[PDB]
Amino acid sequence: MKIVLAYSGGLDTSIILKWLKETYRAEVIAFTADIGQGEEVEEAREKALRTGASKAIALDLKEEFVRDFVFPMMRAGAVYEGYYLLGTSIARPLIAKHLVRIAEEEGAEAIAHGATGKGNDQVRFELTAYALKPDIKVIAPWREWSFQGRKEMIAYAEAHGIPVPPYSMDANLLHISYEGGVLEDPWAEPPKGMFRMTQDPEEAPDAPEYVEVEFFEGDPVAVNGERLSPAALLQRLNEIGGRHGVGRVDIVENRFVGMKSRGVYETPGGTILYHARRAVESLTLDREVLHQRDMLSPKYAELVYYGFWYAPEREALQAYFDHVARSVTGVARLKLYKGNVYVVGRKAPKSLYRQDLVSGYDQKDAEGFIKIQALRLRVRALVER
Amino acid sequence: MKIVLAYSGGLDTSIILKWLKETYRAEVIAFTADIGQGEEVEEAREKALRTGASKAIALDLKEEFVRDFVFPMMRAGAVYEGYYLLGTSIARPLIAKHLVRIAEEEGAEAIAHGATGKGNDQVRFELTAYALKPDIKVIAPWREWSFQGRKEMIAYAEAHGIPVPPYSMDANLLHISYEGGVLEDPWAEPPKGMFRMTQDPEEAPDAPEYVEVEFFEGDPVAVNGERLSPAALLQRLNEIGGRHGVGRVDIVENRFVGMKSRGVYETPGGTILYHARRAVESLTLDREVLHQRDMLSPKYAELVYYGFWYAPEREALQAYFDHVARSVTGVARLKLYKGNVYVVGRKAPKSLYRQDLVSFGYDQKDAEGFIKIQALRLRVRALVER
Amino acid sequence: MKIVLAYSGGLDTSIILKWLKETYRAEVIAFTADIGQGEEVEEAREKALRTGASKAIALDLKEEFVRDFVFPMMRAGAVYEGYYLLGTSIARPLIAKHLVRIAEEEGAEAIAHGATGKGNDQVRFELTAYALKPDIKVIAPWREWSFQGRKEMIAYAEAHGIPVPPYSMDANLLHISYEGGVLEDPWAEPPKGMFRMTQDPEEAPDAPEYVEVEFFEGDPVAVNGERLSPAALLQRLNEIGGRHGVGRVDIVENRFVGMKSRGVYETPGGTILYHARRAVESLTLDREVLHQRDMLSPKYAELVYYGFWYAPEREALQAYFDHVARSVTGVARLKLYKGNVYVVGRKAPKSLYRGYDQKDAEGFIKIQALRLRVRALVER
Amino acid sequence: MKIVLAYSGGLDTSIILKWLKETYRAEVIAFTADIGQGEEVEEAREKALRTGASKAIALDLKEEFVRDFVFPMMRAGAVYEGYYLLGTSIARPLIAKHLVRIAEEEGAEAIAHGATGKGNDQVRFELTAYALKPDIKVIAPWREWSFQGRKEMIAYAEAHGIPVPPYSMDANLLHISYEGGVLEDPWAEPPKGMFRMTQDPEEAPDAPEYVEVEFFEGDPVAVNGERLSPAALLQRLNEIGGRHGVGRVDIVENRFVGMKSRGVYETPGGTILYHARRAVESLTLDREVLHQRDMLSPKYAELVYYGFWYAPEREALQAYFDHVARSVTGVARLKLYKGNVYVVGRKAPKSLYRQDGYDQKDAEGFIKIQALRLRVRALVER
Repeated sequence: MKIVLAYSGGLDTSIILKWLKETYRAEVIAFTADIGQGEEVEEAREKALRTGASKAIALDLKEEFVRDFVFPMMRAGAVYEGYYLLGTSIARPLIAKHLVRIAEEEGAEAIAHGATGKGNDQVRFELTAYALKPDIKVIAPWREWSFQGRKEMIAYAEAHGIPVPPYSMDANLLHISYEGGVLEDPWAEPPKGMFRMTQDPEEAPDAPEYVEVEFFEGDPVAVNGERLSPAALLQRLNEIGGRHGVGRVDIVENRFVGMKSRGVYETPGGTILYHARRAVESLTLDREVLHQRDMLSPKYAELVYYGFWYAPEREALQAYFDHVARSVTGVARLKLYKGNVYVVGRKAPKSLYRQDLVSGYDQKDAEGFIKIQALRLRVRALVER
Repeated sequence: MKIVLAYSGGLDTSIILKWLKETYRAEVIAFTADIGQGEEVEEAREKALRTGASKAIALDLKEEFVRDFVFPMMRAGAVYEGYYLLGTSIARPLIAKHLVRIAEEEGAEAIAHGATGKGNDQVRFELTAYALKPDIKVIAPWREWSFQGRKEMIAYAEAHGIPVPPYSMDANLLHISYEGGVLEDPWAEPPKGMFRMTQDPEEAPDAPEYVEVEFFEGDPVAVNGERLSPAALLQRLNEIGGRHGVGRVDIVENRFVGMKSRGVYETPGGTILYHARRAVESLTLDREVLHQRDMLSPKYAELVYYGFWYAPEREALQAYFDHVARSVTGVARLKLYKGNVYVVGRKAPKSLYRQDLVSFGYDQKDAEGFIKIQALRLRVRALVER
Repeated sequence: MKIVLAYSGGLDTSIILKWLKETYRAEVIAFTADIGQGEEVEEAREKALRTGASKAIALDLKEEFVRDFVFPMMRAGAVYEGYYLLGTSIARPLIAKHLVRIAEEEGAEAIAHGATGKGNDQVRFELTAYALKPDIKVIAPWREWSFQGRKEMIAYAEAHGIPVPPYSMDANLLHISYEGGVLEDPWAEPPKGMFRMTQDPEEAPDAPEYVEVEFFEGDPVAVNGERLSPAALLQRLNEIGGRHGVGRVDIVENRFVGMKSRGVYETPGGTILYHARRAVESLTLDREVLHQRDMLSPKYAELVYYGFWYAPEREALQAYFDHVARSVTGVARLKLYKGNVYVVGRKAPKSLYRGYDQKDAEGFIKIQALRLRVRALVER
Repeated sequence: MKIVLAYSGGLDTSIILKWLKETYRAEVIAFTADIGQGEEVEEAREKALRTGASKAIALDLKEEFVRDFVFPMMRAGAVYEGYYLLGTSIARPLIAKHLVRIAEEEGAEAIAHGATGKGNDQVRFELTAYALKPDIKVIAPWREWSFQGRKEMIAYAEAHGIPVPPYSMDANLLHISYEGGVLEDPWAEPPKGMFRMTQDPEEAPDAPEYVEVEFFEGDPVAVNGERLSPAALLQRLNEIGGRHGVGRVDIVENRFVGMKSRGVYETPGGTILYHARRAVESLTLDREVLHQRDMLSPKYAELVYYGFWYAPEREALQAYFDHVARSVTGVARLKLYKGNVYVVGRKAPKSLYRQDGYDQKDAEGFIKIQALRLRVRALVER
């Protein structure tokens, strides 16, 4: 039996690697992916080989992540419950896709992940695993084992000789999320110095910095004139935005599994891309199209949050969002200043804006429009007798 | 005949007042409402008599504005095209309402407004008027007169003796709108020194400031522990959020009548109220209710933006939103800092949040069955594709 | 330990009653409700006592069903996947509601139902059970016992003294449902003679029959001029509609739990009410209100179908639907003929049926066409 | 000056042809199109020349009408206010499209139509015209002329040598609508023998007829095993369903311009296609996809109804509907009997149906999770 584990190199997935061997007595192929966590994956790959893995793969997936996941999602204008930019949600699908491809190639019947039983990640990993390979077996150590608390786990580690050391966190090119620990009290403010991706607004530059993002077809292709690849472009905007402390969100979200959770997120580049995109859409999209797209954004957002990336519903909606996003061509000019992003200007080759209509229709026309529109309201008032 | 005019004391409405006399030879009843423009509505009232009005009425409508218009709209989480909080939109209905009411009391055949022929305000003024009094006659001078240019208008104003003088403005307790002039070029940043309700970020305090807002039933009822009337509460939050430069929006919006239009708005209090409400909703509203409400907000928003406030569709959605808002009870804690509004805390007497369910009534193995059932249709799909 | 059980008197719920006593060494309180199944609920009640029930309750819930579940759902104009009028779905919340109530009165810690492990009813039963009483324990024998098959269940029944007698069914005042057996092949037409609540359209009367339905506030209050209580009114329209073979549906539906299921439904009375309601709305509802309402109905139908009746989302939408329904006041006139229902007339006290001139229309057109022209010009 | 006129050969469009020449001092290019009205279009074309057109054009647009308008719309499951299958609405964009095409080729600066100045049809003609040629000049005689009565119009027609002749109708391959006259009383049942496209159910065959419709990719491609082109297939189903009196609707609909109007429609072929399509989707479409689609259908329906066919919104939705419809491959079996259509069977190569992935225990976990938020709500309400 072979098991492909999403190995991160940390304490838990390390414990998990030992646990899969003793419990299933199978070969555990460890898989670590670089998606922008700011970590040397080869260090995790080597530690994997030492922790017992029979094989350990480490792939650079920054470009695929941004190109095939972050961007398609951004074109939809996806935002979960008002502020969540789905940093962790779009990542999981990519990883599960690789676990299944690897198992397929290694002749492994199962894949494993270290997501707990109380979160969305288990569902995200699994829903995409079963969607891509229906007969794949999935092992979720957190839902199967007996450890009743941290203490027991440290001991099991030492017992197996495994390296050992507030809140937990997830990071990638799109963001860093912080949850648990002192964060569980929704009336409690995130502790000083918790953030890592963005600088503290209070320590941000005293002079605003302007940035321009060009969109060609629904996707950002250049920053301040320099053409950048998807992963390269997101990286650049993280640097520029992070320096100004942009993209901080503090929310109590609704998990798919039934309960509420207090989360804190920092998405510098993503927050700039969010506003830059809408700025360009303000000139390139027709009113009615925009109004319809916006009413569907929320649904697409929960589809991603819940883990339905490789679900026919999302791919259906994606056909709609992509059709609309195709017209988003132009440039956005934003002003970054102490934790904030301000749209200050935008332009587009095929802008629908013309200061002459506000500088083919005249006064009288507006009158008839009003009459026709008011008819049903007048008949109503009259009938209300 | 009698004509009730929405008179503001400004140059254009003064010109209109004279025009209504000269053209219709009508007795003109001027109406000025203080909805928080920061003007001395009484001065406007006296000016109207000075300009020819046969009667001048000045009312303080701050409270009615925030309690019967602003609040109901906020409950719905209304946001036009992602950023506009509808400061100008919700005010129009209120004014048309009183114009129509004053016209009936005064036995006046018609009412008149000063909205141009290229905007949405005319639609907003008239849809409300026709909805409340189907038999009402409406006169829109901007659409009826022959003037062409500010040159001609000023001449005509100079002629009749009406006192004479970069962008156009509109203000009330909720916000201040800026558009036209140097603002017409979408690629041009707004000019330094334009904002009047909000301090500029670069000049905001160096220390962050915390503020708390209590919601009892969908409506904000207090700030930092002090109970305040709707109008006084918005006022208080404009001051607090204003000194920090909170609530500035710069967008190109889609009009109902014209094409696109570049607008700049400052809504200090409203912006604080928008994030506070959602913070209290994050504890008091059910997941599926919240997701559904958010999918209807955009529609409610365009209804308000287009002028359909006293229209059956908006009253129907209002029933849905009022039903959901009744649960929003609690307190939000925000950190204001240099143009930004950060939610740092929230609490509610009937909070649906349970740390016990997240920390390390919930059985981990239940999730596996949940997952397998959810995954079924997806596995069948793959299998059929083979 | 006590357990309240949804008892129908059938073979399975009878076997279940025995199973519960033995498996949980519990005192079983049987509950049978008359919601229009066309059975003598008192015989099920007596049979439960014979089978071992420590108590048996039988209630006539036909009025509560129609007025508190069927009617509110109809105000929403709810239709699941284009055709299903939700007969089974709106009934379960009511049963589970009473199971929990009776359990509270009897000091029982658990309730039980006979829904299978792969169906949707188990969800409907339990979703409302947990929503009304979060501390309740639910026992679903189909998911907990070992029975390897029919033959085995039958032998179990015989051994216990339960009397042992081609498709599953479910009936109530709203409809009768059929599935399984020959019906499991979506390419096979339902067998001749399967239908019970409605006459075969090929055997329907040679002359069409007219019917009038009055609505006062979203709810039908009379038929052909005679005021009738909610249950009485549904009964009457089932008679009139049934005799003509009206209300037959044959669909392949998407289940909440399983995959796809093939079902046949007959809802004579509710089908008439469906078209009668929309006929009245056509004169009383505002165009924009109607369009928004119809865009929300599907979501509501889905909530009902899944079993989210006592869920906050359905209740939120209900406030909207009810608000709209308040204006539905008037009379719909229909013509029934061999399986079909035809709206033939409608009138209302506050009808919006029968301002501007031709020049007004041109301006309307110009303003509406503006963004289109700009787009065309911009495509240069 | 040249004016392309949507000419039908009737009294009013003939009168309009004369009115246009004199009022605008221009020549008129008459355009008549056959979209299934059952009239000989070539005769209207010759009458146009006789009436004064400098050029009369007559085209057979049946296939384009069904292939590019009817079909695209049906894939969206479009139904206006519960029953209207939009027979009049999807036909206008097609006609206006050709008026603007002929205008560009003939060097005409303007086009004209005979829609009334108080109805919805005018909006349909003009919205697509302006959307396709923003600079086109549109002349609507009914909104512009000074005729004050029917009588005066007859005298004008007689004066100009134009031959002169309880409800008004409109027909094409999809349906035939009826309105006005005795039909204006919403409480009055339509007059006997009014229907033309469908036999009265009382006179329909005593024997039910089974029909099988094959869908390949969201569009019907065969009836009872016989492959048929789009127009040929709609014609076939009109004959079959019509013989049984299928597809009659009687509704008071909400207008885009004006209030409400009582209309009666007969759409035999389209009604069969409607159920046949859903029958195949019941086996080919994913649950969540189907639910989403149905929630967008109403919106699409009003776009088509109001006349926003060549509008970006409609085309954006069409991208969604076409994506979904592509999976609709299979065959639907329907039973037709005295005015009704009954789905009695459906099959598909990629059916997602297996009379047959989880066990009982799975079902319980599912319930638990789904019920959590509800239980929490109850505990909180204490």
